[PDB]
Amino acid sequence: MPTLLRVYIDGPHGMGKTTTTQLLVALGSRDDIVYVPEPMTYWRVLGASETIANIYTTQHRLDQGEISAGDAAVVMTSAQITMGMPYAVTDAVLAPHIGGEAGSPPALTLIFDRHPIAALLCYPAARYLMGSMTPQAVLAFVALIPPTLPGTNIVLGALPEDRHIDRLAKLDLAMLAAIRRVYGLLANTVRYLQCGGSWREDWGQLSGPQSNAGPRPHIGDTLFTLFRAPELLAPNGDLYNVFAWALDVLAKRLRSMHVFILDYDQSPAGCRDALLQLTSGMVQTHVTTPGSIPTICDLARTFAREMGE
Amino acid sequence: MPTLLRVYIDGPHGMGKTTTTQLLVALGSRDDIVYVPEPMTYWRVLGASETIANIYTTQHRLDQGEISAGDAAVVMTSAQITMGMPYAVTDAVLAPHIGGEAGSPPALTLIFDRHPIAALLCYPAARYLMGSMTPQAVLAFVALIPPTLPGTNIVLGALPEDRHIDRLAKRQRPGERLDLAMLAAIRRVYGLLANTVRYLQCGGSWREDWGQLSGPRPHIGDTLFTLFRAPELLAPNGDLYNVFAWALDVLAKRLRSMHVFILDYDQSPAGCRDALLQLTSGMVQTHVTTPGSIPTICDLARTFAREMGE
Amino acid sequence: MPTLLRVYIDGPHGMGKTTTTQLLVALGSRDDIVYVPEPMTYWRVLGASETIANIYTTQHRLDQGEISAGDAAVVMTSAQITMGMPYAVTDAVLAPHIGGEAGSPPALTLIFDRHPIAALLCYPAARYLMGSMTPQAVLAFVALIPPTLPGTNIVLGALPEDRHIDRLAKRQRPGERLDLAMLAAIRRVYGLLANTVRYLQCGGSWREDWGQLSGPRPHIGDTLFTLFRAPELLAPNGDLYNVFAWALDVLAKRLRSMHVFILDYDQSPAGCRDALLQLTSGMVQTHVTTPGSIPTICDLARTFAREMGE
Amino acid sequence: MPTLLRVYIDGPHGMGKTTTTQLLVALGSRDDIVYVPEPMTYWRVLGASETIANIYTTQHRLDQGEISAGDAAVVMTSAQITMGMPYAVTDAVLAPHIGGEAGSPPALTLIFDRHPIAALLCYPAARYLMGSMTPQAVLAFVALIPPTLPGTNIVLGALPEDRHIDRLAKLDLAMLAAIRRVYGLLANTVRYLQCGGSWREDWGQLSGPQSNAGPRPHIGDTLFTLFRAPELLAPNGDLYNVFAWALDVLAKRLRSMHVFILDYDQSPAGCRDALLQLTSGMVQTHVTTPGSIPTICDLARTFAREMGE
Ligand SMILES: Cc1c(C[C@@]2(C)C(=O)NC(=O)N[C@H]2CO)[nH]c(=O)[nH]c1=O
Ligand SMILES: Cc1c(C[C@@]2(C)C(=O)NC(=O)N[C@H]2CO)[nH]c(=O)[nH]c1=O
Ligand SMILES: Cc1c(C[C@@]2(C)C(=O)NC(=O)N[C@H]2CO)[nH]c(=O)[nH]c1=O
Ligand SMILES: Cc1c(C[C@@]2(C)C(=O)NC(=O)N[C@H]2CO)[nH]c(=O)[nH]c1=O
Repeated sequence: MPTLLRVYIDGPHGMGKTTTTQLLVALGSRDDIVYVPEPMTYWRVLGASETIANIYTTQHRLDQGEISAGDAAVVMTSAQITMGMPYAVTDAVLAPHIGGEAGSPPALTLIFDRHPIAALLCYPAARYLMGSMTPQAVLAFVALIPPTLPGTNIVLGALPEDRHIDRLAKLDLAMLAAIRRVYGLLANTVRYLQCGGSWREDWGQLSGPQSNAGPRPHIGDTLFTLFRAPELLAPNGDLYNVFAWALDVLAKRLRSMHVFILDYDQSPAGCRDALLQLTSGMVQTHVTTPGSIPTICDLARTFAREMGE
Repeated sequence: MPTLLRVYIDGPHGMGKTTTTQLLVALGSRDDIVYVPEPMTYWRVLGASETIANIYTTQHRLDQGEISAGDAAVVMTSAQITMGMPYAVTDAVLAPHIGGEAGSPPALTLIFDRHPIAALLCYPAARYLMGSMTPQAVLAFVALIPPTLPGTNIVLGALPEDRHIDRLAKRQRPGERLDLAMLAAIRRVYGLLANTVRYLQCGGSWREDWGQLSGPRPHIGDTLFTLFRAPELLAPNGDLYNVFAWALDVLAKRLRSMHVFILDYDQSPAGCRDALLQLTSGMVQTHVTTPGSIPTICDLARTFAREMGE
Repeated sequence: MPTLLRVYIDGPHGMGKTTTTQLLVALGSRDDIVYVPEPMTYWRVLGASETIANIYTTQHRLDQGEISAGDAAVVMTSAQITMGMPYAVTDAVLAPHIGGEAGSPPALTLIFDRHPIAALLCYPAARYLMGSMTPQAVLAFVALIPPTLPGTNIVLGALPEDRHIDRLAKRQRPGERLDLAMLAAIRRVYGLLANTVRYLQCGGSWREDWGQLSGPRPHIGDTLFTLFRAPELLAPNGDLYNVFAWALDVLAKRLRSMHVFILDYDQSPAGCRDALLQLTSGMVQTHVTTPGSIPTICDLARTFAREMGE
Repeated sequence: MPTLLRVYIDGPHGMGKTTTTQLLVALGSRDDIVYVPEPMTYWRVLGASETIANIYTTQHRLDQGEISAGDAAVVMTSAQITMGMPYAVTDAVLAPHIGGEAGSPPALTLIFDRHPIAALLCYPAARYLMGSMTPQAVLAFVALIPPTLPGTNIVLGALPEDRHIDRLAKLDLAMLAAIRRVYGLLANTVRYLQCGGSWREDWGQLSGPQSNAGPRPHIGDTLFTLFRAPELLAPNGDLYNVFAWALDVLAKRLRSMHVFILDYDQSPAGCRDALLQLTSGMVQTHVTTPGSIPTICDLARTFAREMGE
């Protein structure tokens, strides 16, 4: 069978991800690499009207004291469903075509602009740090993350805050800090779990980044520490089982992924060549049937056409 | 490896004289049959404050013209995320323990109070019919329905509308409003769900029959697919956008492999208990992956009950 | 046009405490439910002399080595032509009156004692497992199964083997021999029938899975298709001849559209009566083609009963 | 949609049918006309061993007094199942591809060597006249005749008995008489039914050929008169309902067919040109889907390859 390489570029916005991906796609041939872009059309028109403007207005409202936290949470939560639709439906129809892992060329390389966890975990968690989402809602999205398909290669970004801020300024600094923290925690969470970390075993250590390198991080530097809020705990100090189960799901989903860090503090061509090198050691997978390749290509192109602008 | 029998009691609420959870308690006294009751504590306290009350209030305010359709949709979409949480979390931890089918008694019989599709498909669809949810939000929830595992036995109820209205009027839950439009909506969605599984099991191809909506198995007009002919999902030339067509493909794939059993609720609680148990004879059983899969499930069910069921 | 509900009681014989026809008589006292009983008169007199006796004698003689396998096959094939006649004739005159489906009470509920597949598929297949029929004759009968019309509801029974043996030992019919090998054979065929409908309704493609016989749905090894891997149907290179592959395509097409309901017979006649009626709630109903289709059916059933049922 | 022409050549053996059909097929192009031949391989090897030799031996046995009538009937009946298998399975898989009637060129013409009624009605009835089959068994086969697909054109043959006998002799004369009578009755039965004949209305007229031309025949000259045997009647003189229903099926199945008579008392080329002319006024049908034509061709060719020698 032919082999497939799926790469999800993710992490905080404004680091140079779209440019980098586009430069990568440009090097290859027409048919050996397809790009599933940002589904901006879905977020502005197809799924709802101006979902991103709606999200930023709500935050300002709450920040301003124009609305309550409960109201902000209802909006963010409802908006996140719209936000993650494209990522989720794409994963669901892609799923049946993915076979077992092969080994770190591929007949087809699929580069995605973000992964379902961006919408079902990362933004929700960042909004929770911003006060516009409750931890329970975050765990509700966590519980819906689809089973992690084999060969799930995720590329996160590293960019100095000053360089990031400098760049991002053509401005919610809090949201930028919250999103960077969440993605930093996410990288440690993968390492922690692949280094044999058990959140249940280390829960009590809570009180008061490298995704595939370095020593086992402390649970305090992973995503689990966001979920020790009073709302989730009982009168005895510990967390409720529903939420503890959500944490298990989180552990199961992140556990099998292969995450890589891409230094964006370089020129566009440098980033592209850094990403290229990073793809060498990524896990590829076989496809279920002979006709999977063509179908995956058509699926990606149709997504780009209909949803990416 | 031992065998497991999963039975999800579902359908429009308020059909039996006793609740699904009360019926469940009656059956969960054999040692070979454990239940996963309604997570009421989560809906009223844990996940948020009085979520069922919020839902019915919101619908009522929409109907009275006090709030906009978009305002209701935001509340209802967010409310459904909270409502399905326990089901989604239950499915995800139980999934790895479910093996392949066995054939046509089982070591353990797990009986649930609803399946993830009620909070991810059925309730949202009903709210779409009530004007309180967008069809795009409904397909977004459909896109997140967990893969259908082997041995997914779903019991839906049969009950004449007037008897349903009557029986529902006697158990008005905390914050619930007796709404005949919603009862019609929810009963229709479940009837369409039943027809859809049949349609799909009999060869039905939604893409091939789509044209029949605008001009042996049920007609596509009598399945859940008719609901998604909504104008919000169509491009200027009337074609369904591909995003939504993919959600329908997912819907088709998730439903087709489910085994639907119809329970006649027009009888007494005792009768509904016998009936249900009789129905188990034609249900599909699966094998469990590990030797210690029985106990994990039992504890899951016990812990769930203890914590979320009162 | 009024609606009709057809219910075919089938499965391995000797499961309920009362016969299928006796149960039928009990239900045929409402004016909205007519029955088509067992055509015993045809089998013992009309069509030929004591056909059931001939069958069991023949099997017994085969087992004792008094007659050849080919001699038994000739008798058994001819005997099955006679056994299914009434069912085939019933289907063909009733067919033109059956219209398309209605949806998920009916004007008339027609309850039959067996469906053409028992005499055209199930019994012959069992006899193939008993060495008294060739697999080619079984596929020849399968090739003549009338097209499956809409609303084909088939009730099959569930009953633990020892209880089945016990209950069957108390009603030994005229000329019948209590054969445990045949009971195993017939019970297996019906279990495989049930699995086959499921297999097919869930996506199953016999041609695509055929390779698995020699090296979510039931494995093809647990469906009726495994029976036809018999060496008599294969060419020198192991491929199934096309004649037979076409018979399997027909089998696939006839079964897939049937709706199977499992009835637990491990209870009393009264219980089996309630159960059956409860089961009607999830059965598929159809419309009739003409306004005078109700009466024709009633008279058919009445005339049938009167003449062939004692 | 493309149109299809199905023609079933049938009638008594030895009239010049195979030759005629072969000459017909020869005139057309490769792909516009396919021939579904006699499935001799199935009858001699695939379905059973020497089914025809077995049938002729049994008749001789009974004629000789070596076996009883009951024994002969069990054999003939069992043999007929084998005999009609190929015709029946072919009709069953062909069925889904046949659309509604069009009008008396076609994209594809299918010429069959016999129709299911040969095995499910005609031979059984002829064996009943020969005493080797019971009338009840005959009606059991009649009850299994598949629904008559639209565009069912059947061509029967006409040949003087002396010419037929002369020809057939390189010898069961009784069987030849019985088969000719049965096919003669069959032609009248179609005419009778298409002229508004009702067997139930005329049953009492019993006591003591043109298929698409002439006046309404008397029931006494149709197939219904074979079924007034004592075995089928009750003590009150009339027939039993089971059998009466079988007669209805017979009436329903034959009613919609379009039967033609082909004079075989001519030279091979004459027969071919007579058959050609006869196909001009035959009913064609549409096919359900675009790909039906190719599939029907493959089905016919595969039948010819595997079953016709
Ligand atoms: C993915 C995602 C984003 C991220 C997006 C949608 C956002 O903020 N703005 C935009 O221009 N594109 C992306 C940034 O790369 N934002 C959000 O609120 N929820 C989400 O789920
Ligand atoms: C499952 C479900 C219900 C069903 C529930 C939560 C309902 O409304 N009221 C109640 O107290 N318990 C159940 C009835 O079976 N309702 C709803 O709005 N969305 C859902 O997703
Ligand atoms: C239907 C059927 C039966 C079933 C019957 C005829 C059986 O064997 N004995 C009896 O007296 N009535 C039925 C039992 O339900 N048996 C058989 O050999 N071939 C068939 O085709
Ligand atoms: C079709 C048929 C025949 C007819 C056939 C099979 C026969 O007799 N001999 C043979 O050489 N080919 C045919 C004659 O055209 N004979 C029979 O006994 N039963 C049947 O059903």
